Amino acid sequence: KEEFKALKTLSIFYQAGTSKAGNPIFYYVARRFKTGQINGDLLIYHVLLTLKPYYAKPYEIVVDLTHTGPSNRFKTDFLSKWFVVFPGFAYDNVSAVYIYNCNSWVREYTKYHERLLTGLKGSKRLVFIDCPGKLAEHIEHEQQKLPAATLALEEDLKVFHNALKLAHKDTKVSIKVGSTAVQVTSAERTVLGQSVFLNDIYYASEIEEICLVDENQFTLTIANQGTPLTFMHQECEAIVQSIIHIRTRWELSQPD
Repeated sequence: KEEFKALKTLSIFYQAGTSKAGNPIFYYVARRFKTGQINGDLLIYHVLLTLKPYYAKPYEIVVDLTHTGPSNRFKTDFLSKWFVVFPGFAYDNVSAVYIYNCNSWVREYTKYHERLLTGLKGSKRLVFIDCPGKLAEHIEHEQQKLPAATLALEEDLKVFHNALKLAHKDTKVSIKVGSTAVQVTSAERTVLGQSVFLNDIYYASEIEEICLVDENQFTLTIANQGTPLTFMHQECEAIVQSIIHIRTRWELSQPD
């Protein structure tokens, strides 16, 4: 009852705009679903009663994966339930799924649940959006309705190119520093059979420690991630300085 009118207040799923192919567009905002907090069935039902008036005709989905992590995951039994709850034609009438800000965790999630996602592998309907600009090749600018919090991450960025993320295998990344977050963008990585740019987002609020190792290397300790991220770049001094600045700004602003 009253607990269901609450999901519509969360707006994890909302209609907004029309594509350049003349179809209604729907947004799923992954980070707004917290597993264990909302009844899965409720969310699904809300998505159904949102698509009901439209899913007989063609339509498009924008999946905003910005900052999606474990806390936003679909549990195994919930995941598979998504592929059976709808009428067969509702699945068929999706002409495009635009995937925005896919990240390392979702990629891992994709490989862990390889079995249930097999049909999505190499599917032509999944369009991973390289950067915020390429969404226009499918949706008029004035038509784009990503959450404002997603769009905020795209402005006044200090960009450090050609950094190296140190791991079993070192990976080439860009490190971008914005006023509220660090974004670590990776070169083509495989997700569900496609090559895609990943964008890992670390808000100032979750950056627990920053440590300069060498003049060429530093670490970030991220809240609830155990193992520090390690980067290499010739301008580490400056990267670290700008991240400290952002963390400090977040700190000074906290109520008490």
